[PDB]
Parts: sequence; C-alpha cells; structure tokens
Amino acid sequence: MEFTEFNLNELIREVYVLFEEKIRKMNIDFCFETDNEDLRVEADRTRIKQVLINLVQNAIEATGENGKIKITSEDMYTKVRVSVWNSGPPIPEELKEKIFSPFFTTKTQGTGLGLSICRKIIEDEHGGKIWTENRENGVVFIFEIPKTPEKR
Ligand SMILES: Nc1ncnc2c1ncn2[C@@H]1O[C@H](COP(=O)(O)OP(=O)(O)O)[C@@H](O)[C@H]1O
Ligand SMILES: [Mg+2]
Repeated sequence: MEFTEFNLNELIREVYVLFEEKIRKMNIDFCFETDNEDLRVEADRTRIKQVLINLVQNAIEATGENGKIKITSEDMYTKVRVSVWNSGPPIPEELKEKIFSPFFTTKTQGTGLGLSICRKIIEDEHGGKIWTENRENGVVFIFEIPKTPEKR
C-alpha cells in the first residue's frame, strides 16, 4: 500500500464532488464543518477516500429523498476525526458491531461490504477506530486515524 501526506479536507471535497449530482437530484441538504482547513495526515489516500465514499453512499441510502447529511472534520493534534452524519432511523444496539461484519446487510441488493472494508482500512491498515452513534434525529459514523502511523 502507498502512504502519502495530504490534506484530508481536500479529500473530503473530492468525495463531495463525486456525489454532488446524486445529492442534488435527491434534494439532500449537505453540510460541512471543520476546525482546521489544513488537516494534513500521512495515510493511504486511495483507501481513506474509499472509506469516505462508502460512508457517504450509506448516508445517502439511509437518508433518502429530501434528507440531510453533515460531514465534520476535527484536528485532534496527534489524530484526526471525521464524522459523517445523516438524518434517518437509528441503529439498534444489537447491530452496532454486526453492521461491520462482511456480508451483513439490511438492503435487498446490498453487498454488506461497505463497512467491513471501512473497518479493515481504518482499524487494521491505519491503526485507528471507527464506530457509530445515534445522534439527534439520525446516525453518525465516526473514524479517527493518527496523523502519522505510530512508530513501533
Ligand atoms: N448511515 C446509516 N444509517 C443506518 N444504518 C446504516 C448506515 N450505514 C450502514 N447502515 C447499516 O449497516 C449495514 C451494512 O452497511 P454496509 O457494510 O455498507 O453494507 P450495505 O450498504 O451493502 O448494506 C446496512 O445495510 C445498514 O443496515
Ligand atoms: Mg454500504
């Protein structure tokens, strides 16, 4: 795998632009917030981009027409945090780990791979954490990665 230094917010922009047309067609309200424009990490850019894509795809599918999506990025000094929130029904306790299992899906033509791929990339590849909470009238997926891979 290739690791590079890049601005994580520029990557989020790239993912927004990828989805921009779907978001418009579905009349989804998309919101973005950051506490540091210059959110630089050393990470596997293609794979982190894939995490963002998988989460944003799930958010669109969960929120549906006229829904709402918010992405927040936060500089936490030795690590960065990205949150992808959508308005929609909550995830029950009994599924909060199961949703990350390969092939688990509640969708008719679901792969059930989006989140298992996310977990592999964030946790195994980057040494980070990914989890979900129910917040407001919706669901947030949060990941954190170190700004630089942790020296052994
Ligand atoms: N934003 C979300 N809100 C509610 N449920 C979600 C969300 N994202 C994922 N899920 C649940 O996690 C399951 C697994 O997601 P994923 O691994 O991406 O597979 P797929 O999208 O193909 O079902 C989904 O089928 C859904 O039940
Ligand atoms: Mg998915």
